[PDB]
Amino acid sequence: SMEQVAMELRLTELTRLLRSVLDQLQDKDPARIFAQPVSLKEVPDYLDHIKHPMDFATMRKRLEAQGYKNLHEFEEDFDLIIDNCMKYNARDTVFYRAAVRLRDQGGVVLRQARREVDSIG
Repeated sequence: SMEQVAMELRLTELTRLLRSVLDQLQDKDPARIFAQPVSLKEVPDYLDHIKHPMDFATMRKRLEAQGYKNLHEFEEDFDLIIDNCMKYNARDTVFYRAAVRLRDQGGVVLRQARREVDSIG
């Protein structure tokens, strides 16, 4: 149909917007602490602690498969990165502190992306 195609143009545009948003969030992690999944070779017990692991490479795979239907789903994944980190790592660690900074600096980006998604539809 002509409709399914119009839909597909929107999703493709959402994917385009979310790609830019993801790039902006990941620039707030210059140490690349959240770039890749936590290694299960190097942290073998990780899944006993964290039931739903997330990282920026994994979000990118989903993004490029146009696997995010709305901003809410995207945000859910970004919040997993931060929240997983703040549970697994203690307050006095470079990892916890990196998550706090990512959360705080990401808020600004996410606030404007919400306005843009509502605005552009």
